[PDB]
Amino acid sequence: FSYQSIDSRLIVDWRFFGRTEPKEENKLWFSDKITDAYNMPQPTFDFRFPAGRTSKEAEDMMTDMCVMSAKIGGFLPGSLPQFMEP
Amino acid sequence: NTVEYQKNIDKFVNVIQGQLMSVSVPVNTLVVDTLSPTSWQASTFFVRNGSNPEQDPLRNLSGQAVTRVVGGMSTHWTCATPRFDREQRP
Amino acid sequence: MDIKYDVVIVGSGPIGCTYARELVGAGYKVAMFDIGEIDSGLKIGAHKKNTVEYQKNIDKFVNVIQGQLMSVSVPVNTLVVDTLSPTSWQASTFFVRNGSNPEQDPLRNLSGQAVTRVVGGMSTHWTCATPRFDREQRPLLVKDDADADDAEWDRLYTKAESYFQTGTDQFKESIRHNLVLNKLTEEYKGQRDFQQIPLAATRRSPTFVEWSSANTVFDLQNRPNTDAPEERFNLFPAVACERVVRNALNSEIESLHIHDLISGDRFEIKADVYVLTAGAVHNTQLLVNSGFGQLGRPNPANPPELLPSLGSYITEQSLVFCQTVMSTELIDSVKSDMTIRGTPGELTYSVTYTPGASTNKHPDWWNEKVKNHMMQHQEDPLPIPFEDPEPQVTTLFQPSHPWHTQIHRDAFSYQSIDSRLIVDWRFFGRTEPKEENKLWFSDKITDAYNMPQPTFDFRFPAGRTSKEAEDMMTDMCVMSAKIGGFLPGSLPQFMEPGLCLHLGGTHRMGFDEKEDNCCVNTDSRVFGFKNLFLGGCGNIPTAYGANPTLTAMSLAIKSCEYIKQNFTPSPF
Amino acid sequence: KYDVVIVGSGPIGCTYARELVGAGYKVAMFDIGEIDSGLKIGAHKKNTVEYQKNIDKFVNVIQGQLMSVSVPVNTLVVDTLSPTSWQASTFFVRNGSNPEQDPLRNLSGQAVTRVVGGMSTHWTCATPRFDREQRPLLVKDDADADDAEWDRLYTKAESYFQTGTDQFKESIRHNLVLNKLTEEYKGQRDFQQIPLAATRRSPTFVEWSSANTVFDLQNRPNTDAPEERFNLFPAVACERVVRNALNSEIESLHIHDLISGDRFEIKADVYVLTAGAVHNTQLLVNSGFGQLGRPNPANPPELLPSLGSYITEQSLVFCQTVMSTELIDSVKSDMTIRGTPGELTYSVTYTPGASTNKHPDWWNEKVKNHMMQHQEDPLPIPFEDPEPQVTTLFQPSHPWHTQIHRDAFSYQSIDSRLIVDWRFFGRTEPKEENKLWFSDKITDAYNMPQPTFDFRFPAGRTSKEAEDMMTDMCVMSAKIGGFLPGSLPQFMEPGLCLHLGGTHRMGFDEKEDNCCVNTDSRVFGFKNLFLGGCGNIPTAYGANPTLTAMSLAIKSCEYIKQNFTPSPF
Ligand SMILES: *Cc1cc2c(cc1C)Nc1c([nH]c(=O)[nH]c1=O)N2C[C@H](O)[C@H](O)[C@H](O)COP(=O)(O)OP(=O)(O)OC[C@H]1O[C@@H](n2cnc3c(N)ncnc32)[C@H](O)[C@@H]1O
Ligand SMILES: *Cc1cc2c(cc1C)Nc1c([nH]c(=O)[nH]c1=O)N2C[C@H](O)[C@H](O)[C@H](O)COP(=O)(O)OP(=O)(O)OC[C@H]1O[C@@H](n2cnc3c(N)ncnc32)[C@H](O)[C@@H]1O
Ligand SMILES: *Cc1cc2c(cc1C)Nc1c([nH]c(=O)[nH]c1=O)N2C[C@H](O)[C@H](O)[C@H](O)COP(=O)(O)OP(=O)(O)OC[C@H]1O[C@@H](n2cnc3c(N)ncnc32)[C@H](O)[C@@H]1O
Ligand SMILES: OC[C@H]1O[C@@H](O)[C@H](F)[C@@H](O)[C@H]1O
Ligand SMILES: OC[C@H]1O[C@@H](O)[C@H](F)[C@@H](O)[C@H]1O
Ligand SMILES: OC[C@H]1O[C@@H](O)[C@H](F)[C@@H](O)[C@H]1O
Repeated sequence: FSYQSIDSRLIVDWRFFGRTEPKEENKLWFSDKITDAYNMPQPTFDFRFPAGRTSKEAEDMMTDMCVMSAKIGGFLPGSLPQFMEP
Repeated sequence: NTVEYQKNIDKFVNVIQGQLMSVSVPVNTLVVDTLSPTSWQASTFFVRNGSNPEQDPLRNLSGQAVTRVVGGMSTHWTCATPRFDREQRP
Repeated sequence: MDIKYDVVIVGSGPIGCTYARELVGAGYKVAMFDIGEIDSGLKIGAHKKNTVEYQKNIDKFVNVIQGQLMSVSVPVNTLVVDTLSPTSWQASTFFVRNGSNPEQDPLRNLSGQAVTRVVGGMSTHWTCATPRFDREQRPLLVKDDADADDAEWDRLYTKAESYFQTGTDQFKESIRHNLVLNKLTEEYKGQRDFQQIPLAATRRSPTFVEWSSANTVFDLQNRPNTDAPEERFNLFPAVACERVVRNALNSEIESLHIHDLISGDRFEIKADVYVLTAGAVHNTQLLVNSGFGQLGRPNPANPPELLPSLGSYITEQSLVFCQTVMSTELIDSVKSDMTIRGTPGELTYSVTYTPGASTNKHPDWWNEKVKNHMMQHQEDPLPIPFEDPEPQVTTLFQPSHPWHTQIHRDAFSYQSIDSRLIVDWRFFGRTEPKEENKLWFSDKITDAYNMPQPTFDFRFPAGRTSKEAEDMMTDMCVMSAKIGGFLPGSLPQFMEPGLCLHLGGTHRMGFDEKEDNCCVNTDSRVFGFKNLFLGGCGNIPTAYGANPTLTAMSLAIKSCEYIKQNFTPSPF
Repeated sequence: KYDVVIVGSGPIGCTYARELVGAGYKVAMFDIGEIDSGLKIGAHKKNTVEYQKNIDKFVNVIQGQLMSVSVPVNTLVVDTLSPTSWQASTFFVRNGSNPEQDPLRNLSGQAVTRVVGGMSTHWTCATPRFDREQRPLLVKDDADADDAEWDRLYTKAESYFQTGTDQFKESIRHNLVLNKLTEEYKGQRDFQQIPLAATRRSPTFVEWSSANTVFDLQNRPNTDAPEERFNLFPAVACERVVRNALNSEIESLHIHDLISGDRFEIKADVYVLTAGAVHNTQLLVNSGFGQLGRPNPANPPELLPSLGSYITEQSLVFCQTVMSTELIDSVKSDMTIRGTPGELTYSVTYTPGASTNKHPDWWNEKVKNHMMQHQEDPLPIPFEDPEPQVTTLFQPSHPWHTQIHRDAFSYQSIDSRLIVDWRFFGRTEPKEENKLWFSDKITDAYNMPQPTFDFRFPAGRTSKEAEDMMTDMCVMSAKIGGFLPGSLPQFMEPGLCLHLGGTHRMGFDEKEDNCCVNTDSRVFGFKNLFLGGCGNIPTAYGANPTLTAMSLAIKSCEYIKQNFTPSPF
């Protein structure tokens, strides 16, 4: 699950995954009016990563991937360090 | 687990993408102002193309998707199966 | 800086310079103000393309243009950026950011519209195309006498062409230009006629063209000077003109309020005559900021009392665009008269032609250029010389094809294929004036110069404008195919509304303020006011497809005749 | 006939003119480009009201006057042409490309500016001093005397450029970034304002310095300088300096007037080349110094064998960040806020002069007023707050220069107040195999030998440090906020930093130091030929080199004043 000129033998993927504090306000709810392709109540999210520890860890995580990955090689242009879509 | 995918692993990304159906897509507000003057042109950002008008685009999990096939997501997953240490585990 | 002048001009674009040329020449004590600054070099207001370096590197001038096109009205951005780090500050709403205009409906905008604040205005970067309008595109200057109307326009356009040094033969020695011109002529035989774009430009050498500008019109030097010892002219750059002060009677302007942007001070300036030539957008802003028309979101419940048509009936052209890659048949035809022996790079390789042979398809000069290129550059696979000037071709607007056309190479692009093969196609539509198409100004939001923020409420009219626009696209597709296929990455497309920068009708001309729904008369005098004149493309009230500047200059010359006949120059 | 001819009207040529016109010499200067900054000749193009109100547009002006040095033949495959279009059979030389250039050993980002004032008409104006580790020796074996020499020259160079470190002190964004970084490094690194060649005129306008600041480029004699002699000749391509048979003296400058097309042979007592690191080397090689053509070690050059060798260009890493929620909240830490913005009950207050406030009154007054007058806006930073201009200078333990700032040369939906640029610049070891050379067959747009690079960042310390530098940017930036999507941490194209050095390098001894000019910037063997610019710098440096170049130029002018007499007026 990628997200062609450099030889593939040289390429390494780095994925670092954070932990998220459970918070009552982070919700999955379902429309009483809008329906999905199967005529079921449409799923809706109301989500943000919690401030405090989740957010501080997430950024520390990014830094750590940057620090660690450098021991193996530089970044591949077009695959630079990034948060992926939530 | 086909001979062909394992000789052409760069193409399996497409199998995954073909079976990840987005959970909640907000109403699209991209401005397309280079339509020809004869084409039908929207006056508002109305609910189009399966979008969910209930969804705040700024409070979403836009990447969340589901897989409807026998075997579910295990028909395409990366197969990583670590244990949780006490700190992560109920 | 004095307090009192005979004439004050707002803006140093080519239309402002038309007034300066005519009135400074007739002995008036003239002051001119520009909100922008002198940057073009020692020739004040000159074309920025007129350097040796830009003409050896023409691909880089696009950046000069882009650096001085400031968008008119940018809507509030609603792009979703959901990959910020969790620690970054993250918006809860699409709030007003980065200079955007919350009054602007993104779906009823002229997003491509932009302005240029520098001495010489847009003429410091323009493409210099200056066609005449035919009767179908042009406002009447004489009623009920078509021949007299045609005679008056011909007199005015002749003088405007002289001012701009308009010509139609600067590109006559280009191989590319003639290859494309001749092919189109042949393809439409007895249906349409093709010619060189009329261009405000003077060739200086086979590789350098002196493109015209405001500075060609009037050189913008302060006078008196050694070469004009009885003339009086002062240019004042970095001066924001903010208001013309009306009397209570709305019969006369009493002063011009200016903001010196270097010192920060504000001053009143007095003149006998006031000329506003700040562009289509900024003339209208200045007038609205001064009590003309209506400030704020339009309200038919409360029509304005002064100049009710100001900012209404605005027109902007539809523009279609593509690039092509010259056909193999055309490239082969360039070298049709050559005899070729051997293979390039070999000691006996030979490319020859017979000068004067009655069976040649090309003149001797053409064949000499080809033969020399092919012999001096045997590594190169094209018969076209490296220095060959670009094509500059048009078929002008006609009733059976009611759009202007440019078949050319524009510095304002929108690298692997050889440049000699590439031709630009731009076709420009005419837009019906409609009361509902408006330029208005916020009563709350202000621009970078703390002036009421311009807002558009615009769509291309249904009916004829829209049908023509699409027919126009089809025509560019049909025509361009005679020359070559489309260039990948420059496929046929409508460009962003307003990118063509041909906005008209924002302070439009007519015979009668009420019956013609207009703001100025045929002398460009604002109805009701004795000493206030507007110049520029905002004056044009018709649906036009051709480039408007020459038309606007022609109306300015007519305005100057009224001024010279009704106001007396002070004694020196 | 002139006392002194200078080639190039950049800031380094202007340093020679300032020193030498002032000392009474009859000076001519030539530039291949034209006057195009307005009536202040060679001034910064950013010093218009309109650019400083629309700063996002100035990147275009920069791009418009960066002409690539060496572009390799294009091999992109376009296979979706119509069947009727002329379609190439090979990847032939198209569109100004250089066939001599290996695309994989280039400095593709390298570019030159042909305008009067040169690159100083658009530059960023960062003028740091080099510390001893980055800096060439002017005195050997006496560090104190070396330090005193440099301190003197750099002080004079700062005066010419009007360098200051205070122009941004009233920016909230600047202070927010600086204070956080100094807190986080617990004394291990010092943060300060980038030294900038600029004078603030108002809270919303800075007069950026340029060549014009150094020397106004007006012909003399004039009313202001009735006893001085200076003539500027723009649109004049300088092509060769003519050597006597002894290779001890230059006898003439051959020029090409681009407007008339004519060629002339100009005589001077003293010849100064200040045409840039690329174009100084081009002119010298077109004159019989060094070696013309592809390097050929079997036929070593007779004159200046080190010319075009030991070239250095810096590694550059870049990203942008979006300010952290914690920092933005800290802006308003002294405020008492009640109610909801937009409603009648809403209020923002602070106590003036309270000793427990984190910020001074100016800051709190700005933030209070912004918050009460613009209740539709969700940020506590005023609209017109100036940009950050922060650096921690190169040190043995972090051997790179840093800029934490807002550059006009970027590389929309997020509020600009939140955005900060990061540029970290590495030092590059001089190696004899890193070369700028000139084709013996291919010519450029001025009919001069086409420049060609043969460059790779040296393995060993340069490469280790480049990667350590990238990590350091990633670690430091994270203290301020996360990366801005679309401006992720990356290496920029080689040479886009435009810090090229060592192409005509300085040393004490031509042979032992593998160099071309002495510490007076005089070409070895030649009595009356001097070079100025970043080409003279022989060391591995990471800071912006112009100030150091200017300092060497002042020293060169001193030599000239000690050794040549001006003609009587
Ligand atoms: C897509 C994917 C998934 C994962 C990885 C990579 C990518 C690209 N890699 C990965 C994963 N997990 C790991 O632990 N290690 C990794 O390396 N991925 C996630 C993993 O694949 C899932 O966590 C796991 O399948 C979940 O198993 P499940 O709880 O059994 O759920 P599924 O989604 O697999 O199957 C659900 C199932 O039910 C069906 N369905 C849905 N709605 C209905 C209704 N109303 N009626 C009847 N049936 C229903 C679906 O069709 C489906 O098959
Ligand atoms: C940018 C451009 C423009 C055109 C072409 C190409 C492109 C990329 N090509 C072209 C054009 N027109 C043609 O007929 N043929 C073509 O090939 N272009 C448009 C042309 O350039 C304009 O139509 C013409 O300049 C308009 O002349 P103008 O009426 O004199 O207006 P300008 O915008 O040139 O100058 C206005 C002037 O006033 C100043 N200003 C604005 N506001 C104020 C205030 N409040 N105070 C004082 N001064 C003000 C501006 O700074 C400016 O210089
Ligand atoms: C473009 C750029 C440059 C700099 C920064 C940012 C950007 C986008 N920022 C910057 C720089 N330097 C710093 O120390 N701090 C910063 O924050 N930039 C580099 C700086 O701008 C240059 O180092 C400096 O100008 C070099 O000065 P110079 O040695 O005087 O050289 P120039 O390139 O400025 O001027 C040379 C001059 O000579 C002309 N020329 C070239 N060839 C000829 C020939 N054959 N005959 C005649 N004249 C010639 C050029 O036209 C030019 O004007
Ligand atoms: O997009 C602005 C346009 O203005 C028109 O005047 C020119 F003719 C076009 O070629 C183009 O430059
Ligand atoms: O005046 C308000 C406060 O400002 C802060 O910035 C100072 F550090 C305090 O000492 C105090 O002066
Ligand atoms: O890429 C050119 C660079 O020049 C450097 O000197 C500046 F410091 C950078 O900000 C950048 O503009």
